[PDB]
Amino acid sequence: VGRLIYTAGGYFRQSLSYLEAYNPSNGSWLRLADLQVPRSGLAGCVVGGLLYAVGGRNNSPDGNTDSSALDCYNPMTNQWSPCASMSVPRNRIGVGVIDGHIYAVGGSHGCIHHSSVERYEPERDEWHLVAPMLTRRIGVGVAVLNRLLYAVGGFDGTNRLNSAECYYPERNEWRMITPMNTIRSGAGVCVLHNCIYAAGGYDGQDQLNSVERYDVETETWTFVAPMRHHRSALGITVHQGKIYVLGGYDGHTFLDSVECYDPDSDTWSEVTRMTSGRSGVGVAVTMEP
Ligand SMILES: O=C(COc1ccccc1)NC1CCCCC1
Repeated sequence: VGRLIYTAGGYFRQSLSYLEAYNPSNGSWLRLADLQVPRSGLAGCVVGGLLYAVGGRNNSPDGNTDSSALDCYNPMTNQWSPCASMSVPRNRIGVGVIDGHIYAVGGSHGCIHHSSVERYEPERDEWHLVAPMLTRRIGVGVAVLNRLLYAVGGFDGTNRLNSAECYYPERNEWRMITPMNTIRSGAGVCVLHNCIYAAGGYDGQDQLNSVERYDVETETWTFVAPMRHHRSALGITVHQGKIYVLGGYDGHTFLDSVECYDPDSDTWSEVTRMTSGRSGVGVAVTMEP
């Protein structure tokens, strides 16, 4: 009991500093302490009950600055604290957590498209580079299942990608997995039961409502019910066995829609609206303040 869906940052006209938390048990939203620096294209994650905001870019009136930052929000204090910065700025980053360690994957720095990957140790407040991916990927979706890290889709600067790869920590090695059926960058990628889901994104021509899932045993990708709304640069998380997608861009509107996927019925429903439409958020779940 008591867990909220936290959304940090995002983009609407400029990068945003908002931190807001949704309570699925009562439909309420809380506005919490703003990020110290506005950021879009970031990722969120949780370790030890603390919320982390990783990477991104500050698109502001005065400039566009890619972020190497890691910042930590403690729901007990409603305060953000800086942590050690990454080796490199990473906008349009993907993040996953393995056994209490944060992996920062890919992303962009100016015209540079990273294949590099680094790992944060919260107790030591240190980052260290690990093996790079086999592919340069920005707008990459990342998720962790069974202590293996998956990097899904993205953009290498020339083509959006249907490819995906898996990192095996004990060997510090990446291997390609079966590619998705659809090219996607800026998809929401998460884990639910024994599958990696890729929802939405941009294929180079259109924002997508399709959703497909990779079964890590059978190595297949299967489409599930599509979302009601096409969206790229959406936030995603999982809570109590359901997927939540937040915001994004549909080619017309920065969406405020939050949809929820029930795997038992293979259906999506609209569960709430964010307080304002935005794309490029970071999202994670932890205890309420
Ligand atoms: O939301 C963002 C930044 O975060 C992104 C995250 C993943 C992929 C792409 C971007 N930029 C918006 C600019 C205006 C057009 C819609 C995307």
